[PDB]
Amino acid sequence: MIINNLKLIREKKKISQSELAALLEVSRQTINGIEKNKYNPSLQLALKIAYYLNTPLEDIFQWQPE
Amino acid sequence: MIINNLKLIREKKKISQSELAALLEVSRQTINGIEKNKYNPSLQLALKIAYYLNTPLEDIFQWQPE
Repeated sequence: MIINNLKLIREKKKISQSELAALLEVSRQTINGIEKNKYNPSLQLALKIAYYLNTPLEDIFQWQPE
Repeated sequence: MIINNLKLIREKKKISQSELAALLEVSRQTINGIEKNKYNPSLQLALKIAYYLNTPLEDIFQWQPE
């Protein structure tokens, strides 16, 4: 069970999809797709979101293998 | 760039490839490839590795968005 709180974390800060995408050097659709947890986030993608928002990966994404 | 400390964390505990393979639901070749970071750290796997080794994934894998 992977629980994504990408958008929740985004709300904890307040940076919009257009500006965040530009910061991550990605397309706006890329970050917006991640918000819907259905775009397949690879670590590099997750890392940059984590990095620019400065938020622990564990906070952003939650992994419950149980 | 990615710096892999998977070996270091495994030394922090003492879990080897056969056990991790069973825990991560993967083949031993998969985890062996991850140890050499040659297989490329799959994000889905990285999350479970973090959990099974019980260590923050940033400690396990070191990531630079450059």
